[PDB]
Parts: sequence; C-alpha cells; structure tokens
Amino acid sequence: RRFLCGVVEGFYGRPWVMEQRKELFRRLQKWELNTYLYAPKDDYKHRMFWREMYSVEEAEQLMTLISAAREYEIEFIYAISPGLDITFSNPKEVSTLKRKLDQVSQFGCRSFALLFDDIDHNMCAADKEVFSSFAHAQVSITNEIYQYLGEPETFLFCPTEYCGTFCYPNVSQSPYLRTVGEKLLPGIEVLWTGPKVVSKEIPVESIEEVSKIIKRAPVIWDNIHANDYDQKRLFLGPYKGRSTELIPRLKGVLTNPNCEFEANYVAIHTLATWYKSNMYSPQMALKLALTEWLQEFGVPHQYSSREQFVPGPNEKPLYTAEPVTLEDLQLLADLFYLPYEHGPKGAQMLREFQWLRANSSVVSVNCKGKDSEKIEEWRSRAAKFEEMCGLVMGMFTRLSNCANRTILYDMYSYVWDIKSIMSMVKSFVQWLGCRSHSSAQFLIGDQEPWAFRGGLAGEFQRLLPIDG
Repeated sequence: RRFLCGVVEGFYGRPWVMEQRKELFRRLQKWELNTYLYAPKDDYKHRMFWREMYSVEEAEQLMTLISAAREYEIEFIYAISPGLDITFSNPKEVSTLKRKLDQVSQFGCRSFALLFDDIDHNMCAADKEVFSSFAHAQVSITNEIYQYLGEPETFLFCPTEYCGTFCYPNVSQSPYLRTVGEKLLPGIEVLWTGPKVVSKEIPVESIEEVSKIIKRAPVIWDNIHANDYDQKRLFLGPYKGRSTELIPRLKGVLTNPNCEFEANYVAIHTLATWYKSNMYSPQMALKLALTEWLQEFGVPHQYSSREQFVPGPNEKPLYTAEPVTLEDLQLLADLFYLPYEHGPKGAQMLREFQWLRANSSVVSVNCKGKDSEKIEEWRSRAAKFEEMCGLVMGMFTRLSNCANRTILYDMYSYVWDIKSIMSMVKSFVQWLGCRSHSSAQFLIGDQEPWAFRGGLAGEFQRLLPIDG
C-alpha cells in the first residue's frame, strides 16, 4: 500500500528559492517523507497567469528542481489553479490547459494537480447553457484533463468547498460534494482540510462523514502551521491534535509550512515522527525535534587563534559568546507555539504577569502596616517574573551570536519583537515594585515608548473587544 506524506508550498508571500528547496529535499529524505506539492500562491504562472508558457530560463529552473527531486526519490507534484478566469465551454481554454501541462511534462514532471480553491461560486452565461452546476463543469474539465494526461498514478483535485465551513448547509447534504462524488473519476484523489480552514482538531467522525460522500479516502491539507492569515504569528510548536487512527483511513498528509523557510524544521520533523509511528506523544516529539535541531546551530563565532594577546588580572576580559542551549530553544518554541494556544511557559508567564498587575495596588504605595505575607508573596512573584524576562533576553542575546546566522535572520523580527516587549514589561514591573518609595511615573528613559506601540496597527488593536 502507498501513502502520501509531505509538504505543500501554498502560502502567500515571497516564494522560496532553489537553494532552499534543495535543502528541503535533503531534509525530507533524511526524515523519510515522500511528497512535495508545488502550488505557490504568488507564482504568476501558477494561478494568476496560468495561460502563459514558461521561458527558457524558467525552464532551466524547473528542470533543475525536478532532476534534484528525482535524485532524492521525492515525488514532485505540479499544481495549476485556473479557477480565477477559466471558461469551461471554450475548447481553446481546454487546449491551452493541455498545452501547459504538456510543457510541464516535457521537463520530466510526473504528477499533476488542479486546484479550484478560493474562487467564486458563479459561472459565465456561456457555461450556464452547457453545465447544470458549477461542480459539473469542474468535474468535467478535471476528468478531461485526467484522460488526456494518460491516467498518471498520482493526481490531486481540490474542491472549491475544501472545508466544512464552506459547505452549505452541511457536509453530508451539500449538492456540490454529492455531484463531485458521483461524477468524479475513481482515479483522482481529493484534498480536504477538516471542519475549518485552520482546524484545531480533527475528530474521526468528520472524516467518516466526508468519506460517506466522496466515496474515497481524502488527502489531508493541514494548515496547522500556516501563517498567511495573520503574518504577525510564528508557529514553532509540534504537530498536535490529530489522531493517529486516521492513518489507515487517509490517502496522505500534506502540511502547509510557515512562510519563513528556516522556521519549519520542527513542524516537518514532528510530522515525520507522527506518520512513522503507526505505519505518539506531542511533547516527546517536540523534545526529539529540538534535540535534533540544536545540531544545526553549530557553535557561536569565537576569536580564532588557530601570537595572540592574553589578558592579565587587571585587564578587561576578551569578548566571549555563550553557546545556544536546549533550554533557549524550548523557551523560543513556547513563545511561538500554536495558532490556538501558547506553550506552558508563555502561558504561565502571561498568567503570572496578569496576577501581579491585578494586585499591584495592594502594597504599591504606603503599604507599611499592611499584611507582610502579601508584601513578601508579591515581591517574590515579581522576582520570579523578572528572572523569566531575563531568561528571554538572554535567549535572544545568545541566539544573536550563532555562527550560522541564516536560521536567525529568517525569523529575526519575531524574536526581536518578543524580547523588546519582555524588556518593556520588566521595566513596568520594576516601576510597580518601586512605588512605595518612588512616586515617579512609569517611564523608559524619560518618556513612554510603549504608548506608540506598533504604530497604527497597535493603536487599532487597542480598540478591539475583549472578554474582560
């Protein structure tokens, strides 16, 4: 039995380059994965201008990538998304699609996919006179393409209603999915993403409900680590929340990685472990992933003596950089954990800070003669919070000195922002702790840099509704 496991390059943003993709292939082979799907959202010749043909230089790029994929025995799937403006009743459109796919095949590509995600539900007047339904036209054109291509072993189709939230009135009773299942040829595999676009968890019953319609096992398009619906968020947590009992009931798992190329080591490693387990413990998987990931940070750059000055007792020490530790990586993971939850350490820090803020007025000003136990407890908790903030700042400082700065420079902004905000919060906590003998306003320097926050974004965020 064959099974699909791999990655889908289908995020919005600056697309990855050839070197990154080759390194990705090497990692995929190391981790015993087998599938790469190429459907970048911002490739003009993929979605927006699919009708155009590739040039000689683009042809060389594609041929090099496909040959590299063949070297590492990783299946390469090329996708097309003509749903933006294709007319189904015009033979010229079908011929153009056939010619495009033939140009792709000429390079040596083997597997092809057609996507109709994120388009409208309407058709032109011409198609109304031919097809009874939108699904009818989609299925007819997909079947024609599949027959033309020679019935390859692998072929992927994404229904417009790729999630339950987009099915009306429900998954079981949707006429679109019923028509698809009735009229789609048996040789095509169907993509699905779960109850929601970003599914927090996937119960088996929903997958069975989908199977009862599509008459085949689906292929999971998991956006558990996608970050193109709010690009301020980075996700480094392990693959979590999907039950392994789905493995016999699925044709394959394909993961959407983070837009930043070097931030997807942990997610892909955890996915590989998750699949390999049952041909599972999210905490153990994360621990193993970080243990393996630490090896690629190497050592911090150090002065190389490979006649050198050596200081004495009265001379300033030479600058030295500490190595990056496992604890730093764990803390970094907890700071950027999951789309629907934080890590244990980040959540605990947030709760502790909220508690400290809540009871600041208990002992802040002129608290002599009050309960000493409250004063000591508040001071101790504040000190522990200070230690946590110092740990975060030290993590950033140590990561800054890594010799292999490629890892950091692809995620520099997020870590720098989180360490800056931790520093600001530490200053705020100190000012709260000094109220009884200092009446000065909370200030960093002589002013309030936090008032500006993130400019317009932050000022608009400040006005959004909250639970409290």
